[PDB]
Amino acid sequence: GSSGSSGKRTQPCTYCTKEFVFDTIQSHQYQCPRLPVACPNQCGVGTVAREDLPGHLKDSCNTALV
Ligand SMILES: [Zn+2]
Ligand SMILES: [Zn+2]
Repeated sequence: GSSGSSGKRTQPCTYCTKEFVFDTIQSHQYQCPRLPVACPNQCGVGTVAREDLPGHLKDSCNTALV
């Protein structure tokens, strides 16, 4: 940057299997949906993709929700 050629390497996320900037990947890792996340209800499933928690919390999870 700043009218210069530094070179920002990219790190292939193992979750979204996509290519990102090593500078972003650091933070993205959090945004990445695929990334597994522990259930807040500690039902048992253990870990489940961030984009999988929503549906799971629907019925999958032990708790009840309508
Ligand atoms: Zn990712
Ligand atoms: Zn659960």
